[PDB]
Amino acid sequence: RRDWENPGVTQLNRLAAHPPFASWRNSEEARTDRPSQQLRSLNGEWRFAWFPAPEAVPESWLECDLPEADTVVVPSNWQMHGYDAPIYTNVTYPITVNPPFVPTENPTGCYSLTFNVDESWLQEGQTRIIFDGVNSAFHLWCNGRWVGYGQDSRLPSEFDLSAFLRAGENRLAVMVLRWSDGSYLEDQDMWRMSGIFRDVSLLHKPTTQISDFHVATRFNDDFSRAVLEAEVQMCGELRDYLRVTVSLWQGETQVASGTAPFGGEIIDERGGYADRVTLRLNVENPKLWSAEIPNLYRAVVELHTADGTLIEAEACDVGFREVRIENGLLLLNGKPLLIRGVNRHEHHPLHGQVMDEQTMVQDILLMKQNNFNAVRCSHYPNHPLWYTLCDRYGLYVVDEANIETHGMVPMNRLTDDPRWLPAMSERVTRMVQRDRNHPSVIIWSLGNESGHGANHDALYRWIKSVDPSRPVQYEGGGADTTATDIICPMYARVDEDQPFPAVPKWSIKKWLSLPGETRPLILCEYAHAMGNSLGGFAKYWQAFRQYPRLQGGFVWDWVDQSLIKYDENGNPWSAYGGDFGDTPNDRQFCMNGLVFADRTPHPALTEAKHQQQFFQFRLSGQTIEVTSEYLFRHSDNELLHWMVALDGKPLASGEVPLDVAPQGKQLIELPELPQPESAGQLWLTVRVVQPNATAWSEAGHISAWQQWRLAENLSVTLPAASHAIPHLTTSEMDFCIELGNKRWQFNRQSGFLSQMWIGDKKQLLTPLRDQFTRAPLDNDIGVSEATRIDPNAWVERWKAAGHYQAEAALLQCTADTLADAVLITTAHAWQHQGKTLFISRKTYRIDGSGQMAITVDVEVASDTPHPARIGLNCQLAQVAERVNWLGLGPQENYPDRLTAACFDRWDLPLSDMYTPYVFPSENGLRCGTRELNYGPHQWRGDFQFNISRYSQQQLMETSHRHLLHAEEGTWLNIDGFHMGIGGDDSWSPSVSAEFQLSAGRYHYQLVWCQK
Amino acid sequence: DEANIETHGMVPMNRLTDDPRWLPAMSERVTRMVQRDRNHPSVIIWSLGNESGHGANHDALYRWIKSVDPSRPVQYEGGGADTTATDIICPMYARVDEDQPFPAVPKWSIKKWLSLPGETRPLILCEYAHAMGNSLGGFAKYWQAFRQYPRLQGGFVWDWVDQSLIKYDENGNPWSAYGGDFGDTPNDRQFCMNGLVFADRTPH
Amino acid sequence: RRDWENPGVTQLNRLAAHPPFASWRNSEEARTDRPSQQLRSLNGEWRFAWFPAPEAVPESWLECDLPEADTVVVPSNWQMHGYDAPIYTNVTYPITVNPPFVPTENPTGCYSLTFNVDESWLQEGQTRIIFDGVNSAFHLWCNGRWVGYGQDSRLPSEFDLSAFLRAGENRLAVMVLRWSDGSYLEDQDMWRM
Ligand SMILES: *[C@@H]1C[C@@H](O)[C@@H](O)[C@@H](CO)O1
Ligand SMILES: *[C@@H]1C[C@@H](O)[C@@H](O)[C@@H](CO)O1
Ligand SMILES: [Mg+2]
Ligand SMILES: [Mg+2]
Ligand SMILES: [Mg+2]
Ligand SMILES: [Mg+2]
Ligand code: NA
Ligand code: NA
Ligand code: NA
Ligand code: NA
Ligand code: NA
Ligand code: NA
Repeated sequence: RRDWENPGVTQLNRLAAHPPFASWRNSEEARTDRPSQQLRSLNGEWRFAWFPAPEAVPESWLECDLPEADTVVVPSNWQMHGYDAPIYTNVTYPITVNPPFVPTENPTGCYSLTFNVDESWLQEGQTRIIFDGVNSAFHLWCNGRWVGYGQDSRLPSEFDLSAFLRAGENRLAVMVLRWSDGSYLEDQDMWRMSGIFRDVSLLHKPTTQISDFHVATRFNDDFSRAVLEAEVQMCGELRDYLRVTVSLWQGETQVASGTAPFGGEIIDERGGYADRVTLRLNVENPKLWSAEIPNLYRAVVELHTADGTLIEAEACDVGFREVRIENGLLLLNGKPLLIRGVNRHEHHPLHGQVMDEQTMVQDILLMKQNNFNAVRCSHYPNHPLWYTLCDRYGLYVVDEANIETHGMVPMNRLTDDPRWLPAMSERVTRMVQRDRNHPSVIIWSLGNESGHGANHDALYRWIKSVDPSRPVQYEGGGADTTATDIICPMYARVDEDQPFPAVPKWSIKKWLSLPGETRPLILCEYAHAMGNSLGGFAKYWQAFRQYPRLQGGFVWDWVDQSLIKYDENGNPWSAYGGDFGDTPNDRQFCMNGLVFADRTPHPALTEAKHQQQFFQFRLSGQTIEVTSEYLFRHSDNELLHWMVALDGKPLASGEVPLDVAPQGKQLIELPELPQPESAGQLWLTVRVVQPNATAWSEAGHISAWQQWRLAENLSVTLPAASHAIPHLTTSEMDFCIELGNKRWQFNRQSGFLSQMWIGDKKQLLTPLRDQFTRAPLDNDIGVSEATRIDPNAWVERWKAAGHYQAEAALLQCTADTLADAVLITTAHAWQHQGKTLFISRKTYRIDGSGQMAITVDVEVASDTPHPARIGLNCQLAQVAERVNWLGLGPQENYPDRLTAACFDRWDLPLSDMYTPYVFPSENGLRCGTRELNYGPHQWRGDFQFNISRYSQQQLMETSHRHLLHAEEGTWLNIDGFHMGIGGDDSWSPSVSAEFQLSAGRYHYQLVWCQK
Repeated sequence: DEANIETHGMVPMNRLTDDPRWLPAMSERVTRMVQRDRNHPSVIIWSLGNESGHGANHDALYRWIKSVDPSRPVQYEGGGADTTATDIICPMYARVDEDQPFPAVPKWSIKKWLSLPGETRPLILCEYAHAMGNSLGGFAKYWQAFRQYPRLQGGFVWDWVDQSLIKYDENGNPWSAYGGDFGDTPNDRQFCMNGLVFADRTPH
Repeated sequence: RRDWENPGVTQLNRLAAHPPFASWRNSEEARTDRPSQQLRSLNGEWRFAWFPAPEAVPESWLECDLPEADTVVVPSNWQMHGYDAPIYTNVTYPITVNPPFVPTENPTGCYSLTFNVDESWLQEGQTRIIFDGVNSAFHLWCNGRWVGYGQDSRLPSEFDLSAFLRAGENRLAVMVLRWSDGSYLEDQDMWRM
């Protein structure tokens, strides 16, 4: 049969999909959501053997364990146990595109289990097995007898074992195929693995049972009244004595309850459903569910007899909320949302695609703590627990069918084909059938990157028809097709259009008002966070707040998909595409998250948190106007804290509880600001602090901040009389300046400061030289490959221009003595292939005080590509424990990604000044710095810097962080100007014009002195 | 041109058509027809089938066609004759002046049906003037209404030819037989004979 | 497999649907809609045998004519040849309502045909068989080897026989089921044949 190469056969003997069941036989346990004796986990130790193809599997295996098999933990992805290599390919299918066929060599996972079954489960009722996740297709045998077949690696497949089991010891046999016709619809950009990777369980239901139930909540005009409607279906023999009671609870209080026999209303000429019944419960003043306040009730549905004998009970958490699109806006409980979303894959650096509650909770808490309120299940239905958690913790969820055919050419080749309709359909219908009762799901998604085909329009309608309660969305085919209620592009820019033919990405602002367009636009993906990215994030936040119909988006994405590998010494390191011998592969493209695989945040996360703050501020005079962006709750767990500091030195501060209604404003007058004695700039910082712990945060949690410069007092204070005069020593080859026990040497042929001594201690390992390039970022690189250059990428433009190859030719090097100083003057050209790319002119004024004042003026040929930076660099001989500075921090920050950073006095261990991106590149910059301290040195001015043990050269020659080695001394990069990092997407130039170094002529000044 | 989908015998009528598990089988009966017949100019309208209630599978299917072949309207009478799965109000047996307010699926007078609040589609009966036996009494009343009302655009009489079959007597002479004449049970006797013409084409 | 009791399986190995074709190798003929030598009719006399259930069908049939068979015209409805009764039921299903199951006594019509294929058809190209109407489901074999399966008694079911015929005499065997899960979608007010 090769059922695995036939999309017309997606399963055999599989039971209907339904909401989460547990078959409680006690109503209070169902009420309390306690573990059910009728629902058992078979997770644990199973038997496993790997085969190269289904054909190589021995018949024997069906009746008995293969000696050669191993004992392994289930759930798991067999690649994570080393049986075979996980593959990381983005768009290109990991198998030849020749649908519906798959390779003859098809890795086969044979799992088996010997377990007990109680007679009580067999003497009556129905016993079924549930495979929550099997990637990608499988055959099931029970006690050597064939049961059935299942496809769709992202939804549970259930089978009735009733007739196959026997009291006592039983044997399950599971043959899992790595590739199947289903893989054609599973082309998501992530690691390609296989196995039984989600839960395995046994569920017992009575023969007369609840076979399905739908819970709906509808409201009056101002949501002060609701009707809970519960449609219940049964299976088994109908009898007049059967009844269904549905009861609604608010904690221990029973809110409402309705009982009725089966027999629904007339549907058509043939009657109604004798096997269903709809209970209707009235609820006054329901407590509404929202990401802000996730209030839930509990619905308990009891199947029982007229005398009161309980047969069984099913149950769910219910959130009272209404989702609707009205007048072009997506409303929740009647208010327009502002989605602070993120896409999130099910990924664990050690367990691969196996999800545990701990990691789930970890993610949800970080998310909330970081001001996210929404999540998109990229790109398949999630492990069941995910929904319980979102319901309870409060996240708006986009549930998405497991459908992605990116690999086809054109992309809708399979989706526009009626022969793939059925397969696609089940991916949609079974998702709905499973998740329809979770309040956290507020939107349905047709899947991802499958172009736009007719099957999509058909599927869009089915849903709208069966569940009018949630909008349907879908990005394929241009993001605004007839298959979507929401304009939901991926990587559309704020202001700049990308008019691709057939599927342009318009500026979002512009897309809204295209002729005839009226829908809401919420990006399904934006601000691609690969490496040192998120450049321009604020720009999205500013347009979302200004335009009502711009309702947010989903950042791409939450966590890097890196895998843990171990070196010969047994140490672990983070691996990406190709690191397993997988080819072809897409290397680092699997690492696009705000947090590392291990949950440690990337610097970008803080930028996200600050822009997604729910409190907005304005300052006027001594007045601070705080506006709440909450739609439902009052600022009941917030205090505003403020502080005024002169150049990092605290002058005053204070606190005020916030008491602002959702969308309201609150004015706070600051007390008169005592004048200040001394030059410097006053800065006002405010912080929103939650005094009390919550289900998602700890007491003290800071939820928002903002700063403003206040008055500045310029220094006009004339220095002071130098106790000494520096001496100049002129030689053939060098200009030397000596002052006290300090010495500086400027080489005459190079034109650079090559050595500086403190006493007899040399301070430099490499001379102080201009620097115009940076170890390319992921964004600079784009998709360019040595194997296939992308001439338009930033890195390729710089290469080709000779930026990395350009060498300093000296034009001038003079020394002059002034009244109290020695002045060195130098001029250097950087050329390549006869073209002058940059010209740097400087002065070094060393004075009586030992301060070295450096002035830098640079010219950039207009026709050369704009450089990554314009700074100086050097390798210091010393290494120091801390880095102290006066400027923006404390975390890494770049021009287009510095909003979250605060101007203040920061002090960190040197290592915190390096950002360990898996794929190394320029990193650790801090901008707007007025003073930098390292060891005995201090640099003063208005610059950008990074300090670390790694040169830019090493960084750029190194592809994996674990392979970096600290060099001798400390590498210091001090930039007058640095280019923005971009990130609108990571495969095409994305740095906004305003962040390019295009002025042509640049000036900066610096003071290097000892402390 | 109508898909080969009729599940009249289910209780309620849309038991299968509202069942996703049945969406695939159904889809192929709809998509295969279109793929085959979409180039015939004579086909001016697509039909989703007959007497299978109104199910979500119908809405889905309706949309598919709308998408793939916008050159022709889609009609379907199940579940009320005016659901979201039909471009045309296409009841069977609705009367001219007389309403038949059955629950869930009333059969309004045709004239009245067109102006129900919010209604704007054209109305063309998928079935009317049941010609069984000595029938067609009140035929002119439909024509009078179709001519006077722009949106009453006609209908399809039920039906063309008696489904009677030939049998031989002991003498070998032929005779017209209907339901039950073959030992078939249960059967619906003469209900299979409702044509304007006899099984050999002679006119009634 | 009991393919006829599973709405999840409506065909096996069937070719995509498409508008009428004739593969003319002459453009003037195509213009005038003249008969095409590439489109051959198999209509006429076939061998048919009737059974009460698919289980009653003997294996022998697959490779060899049943001496017990009759010669009958095709196309036809077997009720009209007297092998069984046609049923006139309006609304009530002629079979017990228990989707997607059907009765175990299920009239089975075993059609076969021996016919010739010229080498020319086999040296190059593709040879398909087209069944325009088969009520209500069937399995097809060619030269004793299984080819495919199909349902929907009112659309053409097509299969590639390219890899199964040989120059000269060939044998088709078609097992036709009266009732199938497709019968659930075929409850029209008319004779059940
Ligand atoms: C959006 C779709 C997602 O699966 C990723 O491919 C992302 C790019 O890294 O784009
Ligand atoms: C409309 C449907 C058709 O097939 C017949 O049942 C007719 C009455 O004879 O009504
Ligand atoms: Mg398959
Ligand atoms: Mg993709
Ligand atoms: Mg079937
Ligand atoms: Mg009927
Ligand atoms: Na907005
Ligand atoms: Na990616
Ligand atoms: Na407060
Ligand atoms: Na690198
Ligand atoms: Na008219
Ligand atoms: Na009739």
